[PDB]
Amino acid sequence: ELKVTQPEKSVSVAAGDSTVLNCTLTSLLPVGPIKWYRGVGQSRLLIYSFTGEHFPRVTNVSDATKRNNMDFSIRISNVTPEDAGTYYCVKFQKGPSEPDTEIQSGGGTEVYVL
Repeated sequence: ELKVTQPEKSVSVAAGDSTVLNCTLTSLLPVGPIKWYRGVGQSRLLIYSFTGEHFPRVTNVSDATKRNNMDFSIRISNVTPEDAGTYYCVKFQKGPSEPDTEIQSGGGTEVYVL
């Protein structure tokens, strides 16, 4: 079962402090990007992309850098008031052609800047 897990909570951070937003997956299949968004709607802002392999042209290449291969956490350094909002870690399938197709999402983590 593919699930994307983010902590269910609110982190409150002073402007200028940093925070890490956690996201883990139960599977790396099917292949495709994990992208982070802030906010709501079709114009949700893209924040960070774990793009990964050039699939399906390549099907056998993976990231060899992680402490844990199911982790997709991001660090927001020196948070600003503009960074307040709910962040979503979203899993896509990289199909034959673009755009990528969303298939799963975490439930969101709120950042409140004090």
